[PDB]
Formats: sequence, structure tokens, C-alpha cells
Amino acid sequence: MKTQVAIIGAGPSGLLLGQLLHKAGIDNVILERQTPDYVLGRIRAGVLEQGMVDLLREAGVDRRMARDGLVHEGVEIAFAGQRRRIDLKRLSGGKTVTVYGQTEVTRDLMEAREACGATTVYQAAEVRLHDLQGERPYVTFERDGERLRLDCDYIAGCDGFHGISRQSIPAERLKVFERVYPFGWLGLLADTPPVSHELIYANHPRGFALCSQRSATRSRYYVQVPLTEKVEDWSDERFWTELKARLPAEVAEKLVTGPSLEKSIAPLRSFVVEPMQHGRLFLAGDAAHIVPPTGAKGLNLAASDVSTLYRLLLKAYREGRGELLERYSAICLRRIWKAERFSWWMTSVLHRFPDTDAFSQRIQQTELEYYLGSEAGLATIAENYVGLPYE
Amino acid sequence: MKTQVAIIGAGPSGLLLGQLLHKAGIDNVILERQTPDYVLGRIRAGVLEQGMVDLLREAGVDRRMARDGLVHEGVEIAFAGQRRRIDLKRLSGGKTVTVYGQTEVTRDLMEAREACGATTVYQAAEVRLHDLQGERPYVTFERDGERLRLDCDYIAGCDGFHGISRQSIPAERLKVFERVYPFGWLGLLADTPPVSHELIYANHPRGFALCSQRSATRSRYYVQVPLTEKVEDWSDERFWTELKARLPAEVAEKLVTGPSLEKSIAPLRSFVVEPMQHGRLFLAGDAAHIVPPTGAKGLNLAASDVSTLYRLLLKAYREGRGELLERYSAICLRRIWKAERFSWWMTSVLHRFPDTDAFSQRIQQTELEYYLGSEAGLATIAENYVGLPYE
Ligand SMILES: Cc1cc2nc3c(=O)[nH]c(=O)nc-3n(C[C@H](O)[C@H](O)[C@H](O)COP(=O)(O)OP(=O)(O)OC[C@H]3O[C@@H](n4cnc5c(N)ncnc54)[C@H](O)[C@@H]3O)c2cc1C
Ligand SMILES: Cc1cc2nc3c(=O)[nH]c(=O)nc-3n(C[C@H](O)[C@H](O)[C@H](O)COP(=O)(O)OP(=O)(O)OC[C@H]3O[C@@H](n4cnc5c(N)ncnc54)[C@H](O)[C@@H]3O)c2cc1C
Repeated sequence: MKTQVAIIGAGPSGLLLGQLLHKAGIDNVILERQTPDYVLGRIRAGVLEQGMVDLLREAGVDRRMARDGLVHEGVEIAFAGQRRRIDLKRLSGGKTVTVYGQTEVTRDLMEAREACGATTVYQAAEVRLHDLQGERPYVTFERDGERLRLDCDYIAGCDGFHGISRQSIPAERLKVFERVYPFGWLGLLADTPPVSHELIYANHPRGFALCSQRSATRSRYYVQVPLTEKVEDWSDERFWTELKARLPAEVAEKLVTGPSLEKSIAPLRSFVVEPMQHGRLFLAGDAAHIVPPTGAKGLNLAASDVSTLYRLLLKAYREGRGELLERYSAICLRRIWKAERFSWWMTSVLHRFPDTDAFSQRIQQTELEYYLGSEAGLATIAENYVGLPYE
Repeated sequence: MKTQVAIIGAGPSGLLLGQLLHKAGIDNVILERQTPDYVLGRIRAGVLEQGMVDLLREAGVDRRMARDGLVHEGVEIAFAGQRRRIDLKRLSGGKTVTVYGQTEVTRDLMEAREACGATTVYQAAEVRLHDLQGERPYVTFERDGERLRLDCDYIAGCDGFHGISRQSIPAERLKVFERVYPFGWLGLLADTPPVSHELIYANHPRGFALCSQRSATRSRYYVQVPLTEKVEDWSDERFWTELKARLPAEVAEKLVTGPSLEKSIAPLRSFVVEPMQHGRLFLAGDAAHIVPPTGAKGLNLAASDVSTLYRLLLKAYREGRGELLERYSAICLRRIWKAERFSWWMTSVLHRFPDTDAFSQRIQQTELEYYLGSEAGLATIAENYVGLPYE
């Protein structure tokens, strides 16, 4: 087969890029290693920034989101003793965030694509990338036990952390920046009404807790755990007691509990690769960078990479301005690094780190007290949380 | 002898407290271990916050400062590539900082005291504190080889880091929080015109540099150095070349050099003791807490402790409200911890730390880029630099 742009991975990144390109008249084929329900089984993200909200609208996939997503104008931080609200809307100059599940976003994009009849190959096994620096790169994959070749002009690597894209670039061409945190988040998806109309981030001596939601009758809760914990060790009951133990008493008392729909432990990491391209291959989303979940930025960054890639390819195709594609990595990395710093910061102030001396503990408290206390400090949080402008 | 308030240390803290109390009608005696010129030989501080400026006025010792100190409405940060100005005045809502040497402040206070004829004992050796928890505490000291006893109602420990005050409290009564940085600052006092009308903090790959001043024909420069360096190893020339190597080219080219008046290496440290009192003993300034020089806060914090102690003692003496003295430590520590966090932050973003991975380096850069870039971030710096409100 032959196409314009070949996309590796049928996650939100590949799907959204695919959608935007199709609608713009640029043919693209998506190659996914797994099945459509495997993809749809990932819970992940709950919070979208306005830019991603706008991109979905632009891909013409926002009906359901407009109906079903919840607009939030504030978030709360609870730290030893109190509960503080950050008014996002007023502090960011009128911006908000939207709660809409990653699974939901993914489902909407898969439907839109299916309708349009754009090509998607599920269970594409053994994807391999070839001739990245030539004029004519191609992708090989196996469909059954048949190896097919897809010819294209450009490859978008939208295959997440463990994809093949990043792996296909000469190791010597990339500079890696990684931070591994000594803790993960145990998440619990329950068909219970959320404890608050807004999110609650909690710094507690026993460790971080987060009260999030999916809808009015669907909640998502997380507690920080050591990397050595196995989820088979966390019954629903154990989860509920522990959560309750990390929250403000008035919050724990109002908490409606119930059986889990899903439970999983996610390890926290910081990761950036520079540059994010090679020849005719362009990395986007988790393939190029990972942020700890704390600042609700991963999917939001994939969206900014995708927005940048899409606009650059349009220009190349419709305007014959292929040279601007050289500017892809410079553009995305300005945004990445600022989102990674916010994410690191959020992570360092709300989590309980092992082997922390008295000083470092006290500074942790003071940062909270300072930032939650000053109009300037509050504003720093608010403008980062809502998302910084797209370039 | 007998007095009301005995003060240990004839540094800025003890002198200013002494001055404020004398003028208010509360007799006080100051006991200093060293001579008056030894004290006057310390260079130290260049930057005063408006609150300390106001306190000096209130002690009626501001003639010379009003004439000779320089009002600064901005500071600059130079980091890999650029030079950024923080407009303090506009970002803090109209506040500025004053450049007036610690030595100058000290000289003015010593003169004012001498004029007033309030008691000061220089070369008071072997000071010892007794009966802190009684109704009648006293101080013993040796004048020659004669041990005298001073009876008083209260003791103010204004004896700096190494004083006897802090040492006199049951170790078990205090909680210590300390951070030792792996670097010091080599300072150079030169009778040369400063390179800029405003301060320049520089983050350079070879390490931090600071361009400060004392007057229009008096400059103070510092470069970060390892703790193993001995100043005997830093000729003036060596200092000048190294400084020049850490600054923006346009700044290094305009630099007027000359022989040093003083050269000294100061190690950086973070230190707080909780509580800051015991019985009839009250700690103030460096006796209770140390901040790295980076945020220009040490002397400024001594001033806030002293302002708090003075107002509490007035109330106790003139209003018979001795109970409020219990609130001394609570009041001061709110301010200390916020100044210590700013000081730590400033220190972590401008200095070159050994064994720093690629990630941590990049985040260091991003913090600068973020904070120097956002109106909210700039404001956070500005309100902290000028000094947060006194409680
Ligand atoms: C606990 C948790 C909470 C989160 N919360 C949020 C939040 O609230 N807001 C937010 O912004 N972000 C959050 N994120 C981040 C967000 O979920 C991810 O950034 C997002 O999944 C990235 O999308 P992606 O399309 O780049 O990658 P992925 O979602 O990983 O999808 C990549 C696709 O490529 C496929 N693939 C992999 N290898 C190959 C191969 N060789 N060939 C073919 N296909 C392949 C995969 O099967 C997958 O379908 C969260 C993440 C976690 C873990
Ligand atoms: C390089 C450098 C730069 C600085 N820059 C600034 C700046 O720009 N702005 C700012 O705010 N701060 C800055 N500081 C901090 C500031 O200099 C100190 O915080 C200030 O000296 C504290 O005053 P103090 O009176 O508490 O103590 P000190 O100045 O230490 O004086 C204490 C006095 O007590 C005496 N003493 C000690 N032990 C005894 C004893 N047993 N008996 C009797 N007397 C005793 C000492 O001899 C001394 O005279 C800087 C410090 C350094 C090192």
C-alpha cells in the first residue's frame, strides 16, 4: 500500500493526528499493535486543558465531550491541617480545565475515524521503520504471518513509551533526560459519586491522595504507594481505609465507597528526548516524553505535539513548504520543558519522599504555605494548571 | 550591676534592639566578646529591605543611610545566554530595596548608642547565662580577670551563629533544621565603580557570580567556589579573570578592576531552631537562624526578630502585658520559614551543584526560563526579594 503519512499507534495521539489530517485531505494510515478493545481498556487521563478541548472541536469530534465532560473552575490542595482552593478561572484570566476520560476521548476518535473510512490496521505486529533519511521511507508489519510494506512520505511515531519509533532512531542521535520517582500511584475506578465537585490533591504524612472523577456517578481515586506494592495486595477495603486515612476528616466522612471497576499501579517518571525527529520520522506524545501524572499534562502535551505536527504537515502538503518541518522539535520542546517543570514541582510538593531530612520536610510545607498563600504564587499554579499558550 | 534587658552581642541585632529599647525607656546593657573595630571589620550585608530601613528610622539612626544608601528598583539575573531584569518596584506594588553596607549600619548604631550613653561592655569574655526559667536570670562575664554578675529581667541572645545563647538552652528543648551547601562564596571588596547601576546575579556553567556594590566608587563581587578553596589561593588577578569568565561579554568588557580592600570565603548554610526562646532568654538574628546569602535575607530577618522582640517587651514593660512574650517564637518563625524557602530557592536556581544529572540541570534552566518569563513568576520573585510584610 502507499499513503502520505503513516501513523504508528492508535492511541489518542495517533487517532487525533489521524483525524486532523484526514479532514485536511492528507491520507494517513494508522498501524496499531493491539486490538481496539485493549486500547479502550486503558483508564488513564481525566483532565484536559482548553487547547486539547479546542483541538477535538477542530477534528470535529466534540459532540459527546461538549455534552458529557465537566467544566472545572477550581482545584483544591489539602496539606497538613487545611483545605485550600485555587480559583483557576480567575487566577488564569478566565481559563478552565475539562474532566473527560481518556477512554471516552479515544472511543470518540475511533468512531469518527471508522465513520470516515480512513485506514486503520489493528493487530499490526512486528512494525519496523525503514529508510528514515531517504525521500521514500516505508513501514513493514505483519498481518497474520504476512509481511506487508507501507510506502509513505512521513512517519508519525505515536506509539507511546514503549513504541518502536523512538527505538528506530540512531541512539547516538538522541539525548535522554529521565527522572524515576521512588513511588507509584494506586488508582481506583468506582461507580460511586465523587466526594467533591472539584478535584482534591492531598499531601498527608502517610503519602499523597487524589480525589478525581469521571462523571457525577463515576469516581477516580489514587493513593501514593511504594514501587514494591503489588495491586493483588490492595483489596477494595484496604484502598478505602487508606484513602480515608489521608484526607481531611470532613472529606473522609462524606466519602461514598464501593467496589472497584479497575485498580492499577502506575509508576511515576519524567522523560524527554532531544531532538524529537529523525529524517522523515516525527515523535509525538508519550513516544517522545513522559510526565508524572501529578500536573495532568501527558495527554495534554501529546495534543500540543500533534497540533504542531499537523499544522507543519498541512503547510508542507498544501503550501509546498516542507522546510518548516525542521522546526518541529524546537517548537514542541519549549512547551515540553515548561510542562515537565510544572509536573516535577507539583510532584515534589504533594508527595512523601523516603529519606527526607527535617529541613527538606519543612521547606516542602513552606512551599505549600507560600504558594497557596500569595496571589502571585496562586497565579503560578493556575496558569500552569490550565495550560500555557500553544506556540 | 542590674539592668532590665541584657543583650549578648554588639552586632546589628543587639545594637538595633538596644537602640529601640533605650529610646523607649527600657534600660539595657550590651555585652560583646570582641572589640569595636573587630566588629566593624566584618563586610557582610549590602542589601536592606524597606522594613529594616523603617526600623533604622524608628531607632532614629537613618540620617547617613538616607544620604548615602542607594535605592534600587530592579535586579538582574543572567542565565546561559541572556540578561533579565526584574522590575521590583512595579512587580512588588511599589517596594524597593536599599544598598547600604552592614559595616555602615553597624557604625551608625554604635555612634548613636555611644552618644546616648547606654551601657556597652566590649571584650566581655566568658559570658555565661544563669537561671533562665526563674524570675531573676543573670549573666556572668569576665572584664579583665574579674567576674562580674549582671542581674536583669530578660536576656536577648543576639550573638550570632556561634554565640553562647543558643548553647545555653537545654539541647532537648530545641529542634534543629540545617542544610549545608557544598560551596561557598569568595567575595571581593574593591574601590572601583560597579559594573551596573543594579545588582547582577549570574548562573554560569562555571558557577555563580554576583555583581553588587557599596557605593558609586565601591563594589562587591562574589564567585561561587568549592569548600576546599583557601583564599590565599585567590590573587586579585585570578578573581578578576574568573569573574569575567562567568559574566555576559558586554558586562565583562565594561568591568573596572582593581586591588581588593577585602577578600573572604563564606560557606552557605540553612539553619533554623525551634522554638527561639527559653524562659527569660530570647534568640534573635543569626543566633536563631542562618540563610544562604543568595536572597539577601539574614540581616533583614534579624531586623524582623528584633522588631518583634522590641514591641513585645514594650508591651510587657509599659503595659504590664508580660504574657505576650510567649508568642515571640510563633511570630518570628512564620517569617523565618518563608525567608528560608525563598533563600533556598534562589540558591538552587543560580548555583552549579556537583553531581547533578542532565534532567536536574534542564529543570534548573526551565525554572529560570519560567520564572523570568511569566508575569506571575516575576511577581513571586519580586515580592519575596523586597521582603514580605511584617506580622
Ligand atoms: C495514571 C495516569 C493518569 C494520567 N492522567 C492524566 C490526566 O489527567 N491528564 C493528562 O493530560 N494526562 C494524564 N496521563 C497521561 C496520558 O494518559 C498519556 O500521556 C497518553 O496516553 C499519551 O497518549 P499517546 O497516544 O502518546 O500514547 P498511548 O496512550 O501509550 O498510546 C500509544 C499507542 O501505540 C501503540 N503501540 C505501542 N507500540 C507499538 C508498536 N510497536 N506498533 C504499533 N503500535 C504500538 C499502543 O498499543 C498504544 O495503543 C495519565 C497517565 C497515567 C498513567
Ligand atoms: C557574605 C555574606 C553576605 C551577606 N549579605 C547579606 C545581605 O546583603 N542582606 C542581608 O540581609 N543579609 C546578608 N547577610 C547576613 C547578615 O550579615 C547577618 O545575618 C547579620 O550579621 C546577623 O547579625 P547578628 O547581629 O544576628 O549577628 P552577627 O553579625 O554575627 O553579630 C553577633 C555579635 O555577637 C558577638 N558574640 C558572639 N559570641 C559571643 C559571646 N559568647 N559573647 C558575646 N558576644 C558574642 C559577635 O562577636 C558579634 O559581634 C550576609 C552574610 C554574609 C556572610
